[PDB]
Amino acid sequence: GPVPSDRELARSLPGGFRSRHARVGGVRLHYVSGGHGEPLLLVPGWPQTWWAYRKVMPQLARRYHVIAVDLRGMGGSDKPAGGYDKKTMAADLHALVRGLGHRQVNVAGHDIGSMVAFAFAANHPEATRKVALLDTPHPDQSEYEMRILCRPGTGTTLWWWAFNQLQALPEQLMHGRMRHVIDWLYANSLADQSLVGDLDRDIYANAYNSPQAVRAGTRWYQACHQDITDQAGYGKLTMPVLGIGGNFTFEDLRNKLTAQATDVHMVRASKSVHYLPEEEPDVVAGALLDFF
Amino acid sequence: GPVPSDRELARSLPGGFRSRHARVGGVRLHYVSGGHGEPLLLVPGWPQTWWAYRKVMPQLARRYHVIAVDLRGMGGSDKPAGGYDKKTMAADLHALVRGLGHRQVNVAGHDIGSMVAFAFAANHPEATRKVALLDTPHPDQSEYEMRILCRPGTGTTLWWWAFNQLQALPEQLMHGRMRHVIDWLYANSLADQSLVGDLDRDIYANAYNSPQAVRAGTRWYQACHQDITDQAGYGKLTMPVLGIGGNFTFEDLRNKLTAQATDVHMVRASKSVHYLPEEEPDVVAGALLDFFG
Repeated sequence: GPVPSDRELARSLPGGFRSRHARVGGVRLHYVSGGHGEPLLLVPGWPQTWWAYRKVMPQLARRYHVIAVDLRGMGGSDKPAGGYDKKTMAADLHALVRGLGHRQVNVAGHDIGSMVAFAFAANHPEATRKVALLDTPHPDQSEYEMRILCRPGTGTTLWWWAFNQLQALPEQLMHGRMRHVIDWLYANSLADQSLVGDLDRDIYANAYNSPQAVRAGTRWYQACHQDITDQAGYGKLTMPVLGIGGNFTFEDLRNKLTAQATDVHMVRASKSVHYLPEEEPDVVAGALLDFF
Repeated sequence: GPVPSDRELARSLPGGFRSRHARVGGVRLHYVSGGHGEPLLLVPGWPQTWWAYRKVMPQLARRYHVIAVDLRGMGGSDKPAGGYDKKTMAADLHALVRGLGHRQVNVAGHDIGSMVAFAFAANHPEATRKVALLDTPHPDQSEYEMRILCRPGTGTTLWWWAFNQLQALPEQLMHGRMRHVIDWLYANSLADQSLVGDLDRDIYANAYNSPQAVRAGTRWYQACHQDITDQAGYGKLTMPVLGIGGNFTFEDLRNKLTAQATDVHMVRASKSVHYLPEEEPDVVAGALLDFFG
């Protein structure tokens, strides 16, 4: 294999992490676990894998039994025909956590995995002790306001939200070429490119390089409409909510969370654009320790 | 594998088209010309070439001297580092046409070539007899209202307006794979996929498949900010204007042209989505003969 196995990757981590599999509801999920304490669930997003949490999992494993998943269609997990709406994927994680003997877990999600961490606290509040959302708010009616074009100074367009809606074309252009996508996303994100080295980038690209791997990733975005339907319907969250926002998304994230939760805390990752676990593992790790 | 050359392609048409070149402002343009009559300039868009006009050139050639170009950055034309705003590309065509001894020309364009057509009239009204615009209006403030996401029942998103803004990534993903891009666009426009055959699709892919060819293509889209600015300085067009719109862009095309010009005629291509000269050749060709008269 072009990159090491998740098995080898897990063991490279300080300390005592182990790569594993579990079948739930017909879908085999991959995850990496270790550390001792109350359970803490880490959910990554696109186009990443559990390996996105490599920088913080050690410090977090000191206080919690860390469980870093690959969502369905992500990396080492099964890549089924459907079920990529955020609700269904939170259900998978529900079954997974209970199947491992926990009635309640701390949750933390990033990007797509943040939408999933929100749909987890929304649909299974009993099984959610505290919830942390890194950067990315759950889809709502405001996704329809995203513009194709930004006036030159204004910001950055999330072009992949449009591109990932397409059938066939994404896998046709991106299969075997995800390293370039990953390189583009980091060139418009990181203050320092060496924050995510060549090998780590290749680990992500290998997870996504096959045509079925690219297609599954897109399913996450194609379920945007559904996710938006489902969001209107959710009651407010009662359990403690943590929102960590970068410079790009902090106040949008604060606006939405305070409108969707009664007990909210906000932290600003002042040196990060999007990839908080990789960009500021220091701040993220500490924030989640304090919060939990 | 390889496709026919532009000289071969031009000679395959009825009747009398020759494949040519002219150096203007140091930039070398490829074009195909033929026929007899008043000069008719024909400008294509992304990701096509002059060959997009194959179905309508023979009819038009019976009445006009047809000059069907490849824009700066397109097909057989040079691909310099800059100059991809519509005003500069219009100047190119203005230098070309005048250098061929034509003080005034009829002009029709499509897609990106429609923006160029419009820019040509806006910057050189003395050199523009009349102008026709197929489907695509010139960039203005409304481009900043286009949405990344449409609701399920709603019209189609122009995802490539966003994608082609990018540096480096588009070459990296599309080089060698342009046939797929072209198939997606036709899958989402043609009523019947045989309206544009395999060989014609490969003719476009080949022109666009190199990293530099893709990069050039995106330059047309990246110049949108500049084009929008330039448009805010343009006075209304007073020469005769013809807008030919697809079935789902007609209303938008009309409202924008009647706001930007004073003498407008509209034709609806009501079996077409976007590639008008390929989807309704006889409607296009007819609308142009009647309007250039």
